[PDB]
Amino acid sequence: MITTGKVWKFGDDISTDEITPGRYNLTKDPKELAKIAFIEVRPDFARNVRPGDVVVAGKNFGIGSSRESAALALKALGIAGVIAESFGRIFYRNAINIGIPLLLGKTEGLKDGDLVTVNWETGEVRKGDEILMFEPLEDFLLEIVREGGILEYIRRRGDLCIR
Amino acid sequence: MITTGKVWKFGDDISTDEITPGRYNLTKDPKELAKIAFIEVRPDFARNVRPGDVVVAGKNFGIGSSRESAALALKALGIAGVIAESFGRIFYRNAINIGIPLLLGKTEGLKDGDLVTVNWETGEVRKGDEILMFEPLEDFLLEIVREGGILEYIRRRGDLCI
Repeated sequence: MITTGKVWKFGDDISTDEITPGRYNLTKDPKELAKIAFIEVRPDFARNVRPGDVVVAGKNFGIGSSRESAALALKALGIAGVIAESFGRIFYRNAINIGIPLLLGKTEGLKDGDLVTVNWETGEVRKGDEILMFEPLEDFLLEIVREGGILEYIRRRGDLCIR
Repeated sequence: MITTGKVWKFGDDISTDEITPGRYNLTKDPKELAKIAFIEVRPDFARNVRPGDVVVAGKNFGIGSSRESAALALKALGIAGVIAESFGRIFYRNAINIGIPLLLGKTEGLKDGDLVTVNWETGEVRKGDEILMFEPLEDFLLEIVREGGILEYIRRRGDLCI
């Protein structure tokens, strides 16, 4: 999976509460959630993000409460995936479950507004004439993302239909 | 004249009618045209294009109707320019007059979604660390484009005497 998009850059310790602050008390509605992703920390994000854009962050991206609405909001917006130095355990989980690709590594070389082409399988990020390498998700996880999330994964496989 | 953006690739014989359907020119608002650019052939283009992006096509880009709306729509969207193997004669003229730079050359090497930095004056297109060369508009034409089209060009360079 290779995508081309704009970098939306964030600092360290972005909490899931900052991803979906006000709307979010659970209204799973992907459409609605898309309207308030990063609504306070980055008011410009929600209305200007386009499919293929990438959320890039520093350390501990997605720490905090276990609200899956954060991952849902990003998915609803067509974000290509998330690149960070490290992720909050719960968010990482929710991103995979929802079907959002993730890359791990130093993000100091990526700035807000940068245009990049990301290969989510190899972790290769092309910026201008340079290439930044990140650790991609292992194959088992890419497979879950490829199917569109863990639920879709087991639905297609048939595990969901127990009887 | 250097821009960086994403390639939106199209094939051969793209008509101006495909760029802006004939049911949309009645407007003195280029922004309105921008909203319907390639609306029927590639619906996500108008909403997803960002200034600096480039339209790349095969041969005969811009044939068909002589209406300027096609070029107007692209410029309104902030499209950096058009790179094609060949252009419809009228579109070429309209592109210049409206104020959009053009590059001529083989485009098989550029794919939809490719990120490119384009030097519209030299024809140098940088894709990653790869360099593709195209034939640019000559300086006189680039000056008209650079100034914003033939009308703005004329306004700034006197000659306002018949």
